Amino acid sequence: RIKKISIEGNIAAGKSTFVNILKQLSEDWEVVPEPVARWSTMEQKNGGNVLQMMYEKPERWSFTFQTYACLSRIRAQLASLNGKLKDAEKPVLFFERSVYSDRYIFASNLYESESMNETEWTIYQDWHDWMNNQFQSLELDGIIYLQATPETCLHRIYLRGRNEEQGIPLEYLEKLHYKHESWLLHRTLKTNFDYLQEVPILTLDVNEDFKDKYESLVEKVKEFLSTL
Amino acid sequence: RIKKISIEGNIAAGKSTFVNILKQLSEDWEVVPEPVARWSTMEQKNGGNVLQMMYEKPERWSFTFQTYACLSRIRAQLASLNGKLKDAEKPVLFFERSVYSDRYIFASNLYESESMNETEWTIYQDWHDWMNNQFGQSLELDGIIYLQATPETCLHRIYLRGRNEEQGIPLEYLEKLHYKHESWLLHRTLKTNFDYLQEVPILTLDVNEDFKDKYESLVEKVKEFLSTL
Ligand SMILES: CCCc1sc(-c2cccc(OCCNS(C)(=O)=O)c2)nc1CSc1nc(N)cc(N)n1
Ligand SMILES: CCCc1sc(-c2cccc(OCCNS(C)(=O)=O)c2)nc1CSc1nc(N)cc(N)n1
Ligand SMILES: O=c1ccn([C@@H]2O[C@H](COP(=O)(O)OP(=O)(O)O)[C@@H](O)[C@H]2O)c(=O)[nH]1
Ligand SMILES: O=c1ccn([C@@H]2O[C@H](COP(=O)(O)OP(=O)(O)O)[C@@H](O)[C@H]2O)c(=O)[nH]1
Repeated sequence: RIKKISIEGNIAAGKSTFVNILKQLSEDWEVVPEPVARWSTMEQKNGGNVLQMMYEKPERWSFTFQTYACLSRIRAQLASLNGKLKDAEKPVLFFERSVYSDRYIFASNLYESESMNETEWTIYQDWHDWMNNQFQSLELDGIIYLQATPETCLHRIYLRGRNEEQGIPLEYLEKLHYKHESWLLHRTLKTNFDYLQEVPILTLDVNEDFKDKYESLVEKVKEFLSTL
Repeated sequence: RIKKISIEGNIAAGKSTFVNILKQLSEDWEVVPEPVARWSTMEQKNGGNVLQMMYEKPERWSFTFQTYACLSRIRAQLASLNGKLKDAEKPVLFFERSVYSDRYIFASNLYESESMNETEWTIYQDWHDWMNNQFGQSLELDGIIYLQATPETCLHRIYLRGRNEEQGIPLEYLEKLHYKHESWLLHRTLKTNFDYLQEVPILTLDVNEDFKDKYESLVEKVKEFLSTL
């Protein structure tokens, strides 16, 4: 009876910020943060290690990293359905990214950049396809695309304060942005989960700094939710 | 309601020879051969490849092969439990190994001979717990039948099994695989991430003496074992 809405958007688009803003604005409203952002305790010590290796050597470590990331996401999102919103009136949980951006943006990207050979890729896909066919549970009631140019998205990357991330190209973001535009806006991308061809989507221009001014976003957020 | 029985032992000790004989005695018994055995569908290509990839460079492919081998088992065992044995009156499902074979025999040996690194093995264990408890609950065993054999018999049998890419698969390896079965199934040193297993019955068969035409004492022991359940 909880509505599930994934917030999607290229690295540094403004998600962790928007999802936090939104948390403060209702008791029916809860977030699930991104675990690799938690990495970015048994899981922390492990994601901690693989993400570092992800950087140090990506073609050895990408499979291992995509599989754990997804496992941790699924684990974290299930923990949220229990821990919250048992009582509330119109409960909403805002997932920070989804199992679907795990496969069709990041892992895909890694494959296309040759960080996963075909066996790793078809093994991951099998792994992903089977696992999530077991579960309607985490299935998304809707999506909010938080759209931000790599121009915007590089301009935003600098500020955050993280030793591990400071080096990331722009061309990279143009693959993800492209991967993001094709799935969420241009709406072409094929997926093996059919309902992703018909889940309600909302695209919000997150270009302007929305930290000191966000009401307009939230209205469309609220107006979007009153339709699902 | 269906009984689930795991058949455990060393590479080419005869778990397929036994399992292949038990399925044919009774309408009510069926068999779930392990994933890996078949690897010597897209899971077939996936499996042959990851298998040869791992031979060359265990240190590179142990985590991958290992995670793939055990998802494929959880899947196969679940399908039989919810598919096969439709109206048997006394229903027994014999597994060719189990998801403890995978982890506490094969994953442990590979981690402990440095084909998996610390992070690889700790992720594996984390995934393994969770793959079983979301998806693998109704695979809980009612017993284990352990084909116990000395480490030497097996190499001979790999020459008999003909398998060329294990043509001279090392002796020393079989000997390693051999000491973890004892601890697990003979003494109970190897306590595990799994509560019910401590109090789970185990039938042990010394199968050094060849038996492919003389399996009736061994088959008598199983029927006795099944009744205490
Ligand atoms: C931004 C912190 C997490 C990292 S580190 C990283 C990375 C590290 C080293 C190399 C790399 O790119 C792989 C090679 N492609 S390339 C630059 O065209 O040669 C990516 N990608 C990522 C994003 S992949 C990802 N997958 C998920 N499933 C979830 C999630 N948040 N991120
Ligand atoms: C079909 C052959 C599968 C292979 S290949 C392989 C292998 C190949 C090359 C080197 C290698 O070295 C391991 C070294 N450990 S040692 C010599 O005992 O100290 C192992 N181990 C294995 C067994 S891994 C495994 N995991 C399972 N879960 C199930 C199963 N039947 N087998
Ligand atoms: O409109 C914005 C959005 C984000 N940030 C800052 O940029 C850094 C990273 O952005 P964010 O975490 O929003 O990106 P995400 O990874 O969440 O998309 C953080 O220190 C934010 O405070 C900002 O200054 N203005
Ligand atoms: O009592 C036996 C047990 C095994 N084998 C031979 O040992 C080889 C390997 O046995 P299997 O494939 O059953 O071993 P698993 O790995 O499944 O234990 C086969 O060629 C069998 O013919 C045999 O001749 N008599």
